[PDB]
Amino acid sequence: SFIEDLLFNKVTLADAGFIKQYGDCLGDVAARDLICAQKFNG
Repeated sequence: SFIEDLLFNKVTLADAGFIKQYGDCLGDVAARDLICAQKFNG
């Protein structure tokens, strides 16, 4: 899908497997809410 690349380009040096634990999905850090906005790409 289109969205998968934009997701990758955010976590490029931050890593999505770290963000899964370190982002509780408050949504103040709107940038890092991409694991819950696109529901972890699935």
